[PDB]
Amino acid sequence: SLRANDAPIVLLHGLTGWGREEMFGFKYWGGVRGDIEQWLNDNGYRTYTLAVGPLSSNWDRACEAYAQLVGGTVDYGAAHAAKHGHARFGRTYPGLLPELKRGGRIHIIAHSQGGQTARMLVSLLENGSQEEREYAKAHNVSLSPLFEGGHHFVLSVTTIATPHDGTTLVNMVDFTDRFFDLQKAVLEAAAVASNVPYTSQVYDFKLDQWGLRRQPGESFDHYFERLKRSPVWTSTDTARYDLSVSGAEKLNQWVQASPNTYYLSFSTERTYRGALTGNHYPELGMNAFSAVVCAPFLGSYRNPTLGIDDRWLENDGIVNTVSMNGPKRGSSDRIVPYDGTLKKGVWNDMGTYNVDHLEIIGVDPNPSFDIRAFYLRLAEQLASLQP
Ligand SMILES: [Ca+2]
Ligand SMILES: [Cl-]
Ligand SMILES: [Zn+2]
Repeated sequence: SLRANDAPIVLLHGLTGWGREEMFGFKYWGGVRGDIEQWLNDNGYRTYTLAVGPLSSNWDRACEAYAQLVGGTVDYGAAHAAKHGHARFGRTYPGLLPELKRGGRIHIIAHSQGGQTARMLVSLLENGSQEEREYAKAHNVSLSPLFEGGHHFVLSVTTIATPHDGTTLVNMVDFTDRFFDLQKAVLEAAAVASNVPYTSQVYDFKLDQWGLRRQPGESFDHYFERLKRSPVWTSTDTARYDLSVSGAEKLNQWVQASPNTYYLSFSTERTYRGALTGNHYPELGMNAFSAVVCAPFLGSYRNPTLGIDDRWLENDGIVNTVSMNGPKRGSSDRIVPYDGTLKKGVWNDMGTYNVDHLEIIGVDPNPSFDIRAFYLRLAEQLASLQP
């Protein structure tokens, strides 16, 4: 399809993720398969990578992504910061694309929870935040342009394996310990040990606002035990909260599709239905951690109070497949099956792929998945969008 726009692509990770200089260079986008950003750039699609708080709320992540893009100091909003008890200002970025302030735009390819973040950034650009605008006036303090509303710089958003309606994984027993074991599993995939007090940061959780950071002589094992007992895990201003079925619904209540942006969604599944009671089980090849620790539960959990039933059993090892085509719980967004033409202001359901949560980004191997072809095709589709 003929390129219809020149907007660069911006990669955005989920509940795990780090920058290109982190993890000794092991890329979140590509993992053991390679470097996706490089593949796209070498193929004529200008691409950049964002790095935000993996365990932080989508709100914090959107403010971080905003500053990373246009440049400046992260501003979480005076009202938000006062309400949750963390700093109003985060770190300062030089800005990857300052031209966004003069008419330039971008496409966002987001994986996992990154899809919630991408949607929220678009929502905030378009409408800002009334609570933040009022608070600033009443307290005589400045207001980030992000909260003013009337802004727009994202032409398209593609989400991959995103828990738009949340994931039932959060309702599991010891989800807390198992979620951090997931972090440890990802560290191992990147050939990083969790019982070594690395002097270099290696994996920065970007918890500047919470005043948290791995200490000199501290291992990730020990650090994660501290994080489990910290606000980035125990408060409502967290990825943990937004990841739940409850939290994702509350998010869907205000984060709606903008009529000025094209949304594409890719779903993932890596399970088979058994013959006992119709539960789903991990297929051979699923990354070990999910197959053992997460798939079993996702494929069998049911909660009457939350409306969790049989449509939710199919999963990709981390997220329920039904939750990926677009937001539905508490959402008025419209989702339409890809018919050959991408439409604005709605979710274009691009289908379901037989790849798990980590294989889709190359963190776990899957020889049968032509990851390079997948991303080049996604880049071409975004490049085909009429501005
Ligand atoms: Ca695999
Ligand atoms: Cl600390
Ligand atoms: Zn926050």
